[PDB]
Amino acid sequence: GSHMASMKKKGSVVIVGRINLSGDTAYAQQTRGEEGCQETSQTGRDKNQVEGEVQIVSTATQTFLATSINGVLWTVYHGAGTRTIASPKGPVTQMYTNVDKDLVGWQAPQGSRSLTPCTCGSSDLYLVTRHADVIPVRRRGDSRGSLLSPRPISYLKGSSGGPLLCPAGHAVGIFRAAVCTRGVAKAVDFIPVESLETTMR
Ligand SMILES: CC(C)(C)[C@@H]1NC(=O)O[C@@H]2CCC[C@H]2OC/C=C/C(F)(F)c2nc3ccccc3nc2O[C@@H]2C[C@@H](C(=O)N[C@]3(C(=O)NS(=O)(=O)C4(C)CC4)C[C@H]3C(F)F)N(C2)C1=O
Ligand SMILES: [Cl-]
Ligand SMILES: [Zn+2]
Repeated sequence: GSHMASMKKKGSVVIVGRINLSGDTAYAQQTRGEEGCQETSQTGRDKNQVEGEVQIVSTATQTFLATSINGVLWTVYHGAGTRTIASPKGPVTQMYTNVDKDLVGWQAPQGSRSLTPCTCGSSDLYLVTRHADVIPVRRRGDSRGSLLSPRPISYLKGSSGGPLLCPAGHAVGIFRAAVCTRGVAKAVDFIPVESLETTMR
């Protein structure tokens, strides 16, 4: 048995900032503080203006990234679970949910700009972190990319759901996991944009 009247309800994912890539410089902006975030998570009502392609998102327990591609705001399942995302009209239910791919997706919020899938097949990739780092990545497989310079896994923590981009800024994939050997990250694993387009069809 269970006491249903006391049964808690998980809050919504909340947009708390963005990675600005419109100008010549990449920098992160915070659009909502902790206090406002928690109330927005429980209300599901977020009246703030949304801009850009790469959002910073947070639950009450985790913070990560979400990327807009082909009208869908994508993130990772292990960060968002099955949660709604806050919006001006209230909590918005997931349009896509695939745990096998560690992928979820919502309707892209009004005011967001979607990235266009990459069609160049370039090996030179670039990972956008939550700190607005643009890290070069050499593509090694369908869902793998090698870090030109190995880093502590710390620097990539909280960047799942962020994008791997082509040289033209086209979306190549969604950062999902890291190839870690005892604390260091040598490569990254990502959801290919073609796997996104497969899920959408
Ligand atoms: C050792 C390690 C590096 C921690 C781990 N490596 C690893 O497993 O590599 C193997 C070998 C090559 C690919 C991968 O195959 C297994 C697939 C794992 C997965 F990703 F598909 C995943 N599916 C889930 C589905 C349902 C429920 C939970 C799931 N949990 C998963 O993975 C978990 C989480 C994921 C993670 O940390 N992602 C990142 C991140 O920043 N998250 S986050 O924003 O801070 C946060 C937790 C708030 C949301 C980008 C990496 C950053 F830190 F660099 N993990 C563990 C790892 O990366
Ligand atoms: Cl996949
Ligand atoms: Zn490209």
